[PDB]
Amino acid sequence: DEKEALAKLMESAESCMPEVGATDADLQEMVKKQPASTYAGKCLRACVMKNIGILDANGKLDTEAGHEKAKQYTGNDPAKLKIALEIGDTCAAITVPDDHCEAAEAYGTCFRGEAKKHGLL
Repeated sequence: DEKEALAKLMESAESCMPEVGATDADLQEMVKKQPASTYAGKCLRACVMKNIGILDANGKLDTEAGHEKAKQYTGNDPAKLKIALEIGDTCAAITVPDDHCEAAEAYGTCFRGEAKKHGLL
C-alpha cells in the first residue's frame, strides 16, 4: 500500500508539472526518491507537498492531521506509518529558506535522510 501512496503522489505530480514547467526527468527523480537536480523539480515537489498539505501556504512543514499526511507517503501500514509520523516531527524542526521551492527540497532531504536511517529508504 506504500506502492499506492507513491502512485497517488505521481498523479499529483503530473498535474503539478505544467505550472512549474517541470519535465519527465523531474518526475522520474521524484518516483525514485532522489534529490531534485533542477529548480523546477524543487518547485514540482513544493506543488505536491502543498497539495498534500504537509507544506503550508507559508512554506513551512505542517504536521497537524498526522495520519492523513503520513499515509500519503507510506500507506496504511502501522509500523511504517508510525515512523513517517516521527520523521515529520524530526524534519519540521529544520531551518529552511524563504523560497518555498527550496524549502520543499530541504524538507525532502530530511525526509529521505531519516527514511534511510530508519530503514524506510
